[PDB]
Amino acid sequence: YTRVVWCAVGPEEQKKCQQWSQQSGQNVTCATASTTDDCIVLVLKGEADALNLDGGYIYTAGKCGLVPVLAENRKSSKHSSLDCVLRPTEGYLAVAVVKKANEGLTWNSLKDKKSCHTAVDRTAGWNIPMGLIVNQTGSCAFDEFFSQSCAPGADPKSRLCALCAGDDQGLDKCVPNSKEKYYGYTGAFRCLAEDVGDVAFVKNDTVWENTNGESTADWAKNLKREDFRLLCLDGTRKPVTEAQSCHLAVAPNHAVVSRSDRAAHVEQVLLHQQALFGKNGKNCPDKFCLFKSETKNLLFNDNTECLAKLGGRPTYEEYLGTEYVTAIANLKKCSLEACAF
Ligand SMILES: *[C@@H]1O[C@H](CO)[C@@H](O[C@@H]2O[C@H](CO)[C@@H](O[C@@H]3O[C@H](CO)[C@@H](O[C@@H]4O[C@H](CO)[C@@H](O[C@H]5O[C@H](CO)[C@@H](O[C@@H]6O[C@H](CO)[C@@H](O)[C@H](O)[C@@H]6O)[C@H](O)[C@@H]5O)[C@H](O)[C@@H]4O)[C@H](O)[C@@H]3O)[C@H](O)[C@H]2NC(C)=O)[C@H](O)[C@H]1NC(C)=O
Ligand SMILES: *[C@@H]1O[C@H](CO)[C@@H](O[C@@H]2O[C@H](CO)[C@@H](O[C@H]3O[C@H](CO[C@H]4O[C@H](CO)[C@@H](O)[C@H](O)[C@@H]4O)[C@@H](O[C@@H]4O[C@H](CO)[C@@H](O)[C@H](O)[C@@H]4O)[C@H](O)[C@@H]3O)[C@H](O)[C@H]2NC(C)=O)[C@H](O)[C@H]1NC(C)=O
Ligand SMILES: *[C@@H]1O[C@H](CO)[C@@H](O[C@@H]2O[C@H](CO)[C@@H](O)[C@H](O)[C@H]2NC(C)=O)[C@H](O)[C@H]1NC(C)=O
Ligand SMILES: OC[C@H]1O[C@H](O)[C@H](O)[C@@H](O)[C@@H]1O
Ligand SMILES: [Fe+3]
Ligand SMILES: [Zn+2]
Ligand SMILES: [Zn+2]
Repeated sequence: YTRVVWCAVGPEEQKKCQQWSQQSGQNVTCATASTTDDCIVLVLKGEADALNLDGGYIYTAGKCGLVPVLAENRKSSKHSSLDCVLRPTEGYLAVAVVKKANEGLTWNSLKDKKSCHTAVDRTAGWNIPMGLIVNQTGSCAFDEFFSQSCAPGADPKSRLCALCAGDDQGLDKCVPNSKEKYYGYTGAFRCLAEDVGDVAFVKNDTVWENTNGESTADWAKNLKREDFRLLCLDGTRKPVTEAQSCHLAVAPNHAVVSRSDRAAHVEQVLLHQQALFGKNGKNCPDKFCLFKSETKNLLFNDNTECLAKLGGRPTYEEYLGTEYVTAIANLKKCSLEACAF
């Protein structure tokens, strides 16, 4: 009945889950997979219960029957009275970021540049930006637009993996899990910060979180915001402060998914679990925090205040919204009702 097998992607996430599992008295247990796609398979098979997922993977998962349960919620300034759990989710701002010194570089001079993506099939990293780029260009040749990239999940032998580093040993080049140096929001941003790339497709929170002494991490301590710039679709360039008026799209929050025959029970264990290890949780600061991993967004983005109830008991199409659901479907014409397993 009341035991949840969570699916960790990669070895860094397995160690946070094991610790979570240590402190939960087996209320949560951990399966492990190499890539998000594999984890979705494990949950389909019933060998794992649930996992937190970027909107891009939620669309894959959805075609395969999986259902969103709870969603991540960050610090908000509208909806002050409402408790985090009952508070509506705001989404997040996909942005294209560049280095200020890289003068001249505009959304209209991206062709043949170098790019940093979070991973293939994710929202801010891949689907919005590449979606705009296929539309604007009239061609599915997205593999020929940037000269070199790090798009974790693309063919290791391809130009789309050229700029990825792999792990400390140089192994696992381009793998779509935290072992890649330039995987996910932080890695894609680092990718630009180290001047490995000309542009990084991350979200707004990422720039702020890793700049102005916020990360303390070796590669990020000396980073200042004012050395960065966003690329608007109006061909302009703005400071990281004008995010609301210079973004590519608003992205539906990452959410936990499960099989629907389990959602009721996944939902219950987790609400309890967060009362214990969440932002103001009984045993967070002292013993263990579910929502902290030191700029590494492991299992959950470090900016999650809490996971929140959904309300409108929404399906996956409704959760992602008809706007975004069309964006992906158009883009998948390039690579029409499926379940890719
Ligand atoms: C892109 O992503 C960035 C990073 O994620 C994000 O920046 C982050 O924003 C959040 C909030 O959205 C910041 O957190 C906040 O920081 C402050 C200061 O350290 C914290 O302290 C205060 O918290 C108060 C309690 O919530 C807050 O009250 C708020 O509510 C009151 C009343 O409801 C209201 O206050 C107003 O004050 C007026 C002046 O006297 C007064 O006349 C008026 O009547 C009014 O009541 C405001 O609504 C207020 O927001 C205080 O205002 C303080 O904020 C606070 O708890 C919270 O922790 C993050 O620090 C920040 N990240 C970084 C790295 O700085 C960007 O904003 C994102 N960009 C976009 C476009 O979304
Ligand atoms: C890449 O490029 C493709 C090709 O253009 C693009 O796909 C297209 O996206 C469009 C926008 O997302 C789609 O148009 C949509 O809007 C209409 C209108 O409905 C909306 O407007 C009304 C009034 O303003 C609102 O009240 C309503 O809430 C909607 O927001 C949609 O169809 C409408 O449906 C309503 C139902 O209430 C009817 O009453 C209307 O008469 C009308 O039929 C439509 O379903 C779209 O959501 C367009 O459909 C879509 N084209 C194709 C072939 O799929 C991608 O979005 C681009 N991608 C990226 C990344 O930009
Ligand atoms: C594992 O989960 C169970 C279910 O919530 C917890 O046992 C309940 O905990 C609450 C709070 O202590 C009690 O009020 C209930 O009486 C307990 N029993 C039930 C309802 O079965 C337990 O606390 C969790 N264990 C850990 C270590 O997190
Ligand atoms: O406008 C963006 C919105 O898109 C979707 O409906 C999401 O479910 C919601 O979190 C987000 O606020
Ligand atoms: Fe995302
Ligand atoms: Zn907008
Ligand atoms: Zn509905």
